[PDB]
Amino acid sequence: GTTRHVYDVCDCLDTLAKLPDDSVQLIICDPPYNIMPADWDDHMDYIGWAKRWLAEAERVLSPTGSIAIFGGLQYQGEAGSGDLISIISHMRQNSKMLLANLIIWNYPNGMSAQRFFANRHEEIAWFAKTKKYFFDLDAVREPYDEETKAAYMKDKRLNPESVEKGRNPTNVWRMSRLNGNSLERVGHPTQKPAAVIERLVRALSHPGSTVLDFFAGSGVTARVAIQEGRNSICTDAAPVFKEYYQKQLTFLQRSYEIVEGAANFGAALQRG
Ligand SMILES: [Cl-]
Ligand SMILES: [Cl-]
Repeated sequence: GTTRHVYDVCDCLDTLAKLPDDSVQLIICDPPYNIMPADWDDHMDYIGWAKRWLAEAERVLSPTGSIAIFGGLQYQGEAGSGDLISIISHMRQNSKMLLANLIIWNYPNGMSAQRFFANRHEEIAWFAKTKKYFFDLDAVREPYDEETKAAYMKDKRLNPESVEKGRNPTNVWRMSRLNGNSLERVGHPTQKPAAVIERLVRALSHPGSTVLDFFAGSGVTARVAIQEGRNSICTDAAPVFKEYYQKQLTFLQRSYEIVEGAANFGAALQRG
């Protein structure tokens, strides 16, 4: 089949307001963790600002849909800022969504530290709209080296089926952060590695379904959606997004259609 991808520079709420209820299958959410100076006109803290798109994110997700929210757990208390805990706490008090998993993204390198343990992790809260959420475990199982599985097939106590399928990747993923010399680089400083996004897309969304990202940043979600046979809608408030997004396409240089303009969101919503 052929997938559709719509993109545009927009404010998250403005994007969400144009999407119908239960219209998207998966949402990739890597939000800012501090509000803007202007936001201080209508809010007194981070969650006050974030609860708006959080509620909307839930509305646009279908019954089988899910949202993956990246965030840290070491927020220090500055006004107007917060972290993944601030979001989870809020969700526990005001949302009916289920916390399916708290995934730990454990990366190999980082800065050193003398007065504490060097930070080597970031979290991913996977919230499912309902208990009927979609989940393709097989699509993300990790294979066993030709020998290790040969030994498991000898062990009659183990289920042959499970052996060939592969292992559950667990809720701790050891994946390398995107390095400065990596070809994936589009210029976005906090660009997430395609590997993490891929795993989320393959396990939490089905082929041909729609993936949404209103904090698209580098547009990695669109690149991964295209590669995995999913439709997508990516918007970012920064005008530089267009440039990144195009750069993101030059890498792709198995048929898809790219469509610019919020007025065309519908193209990526059609189930096909
Ligand atoms: Cl790393
Ligand atoms: Cl990104």
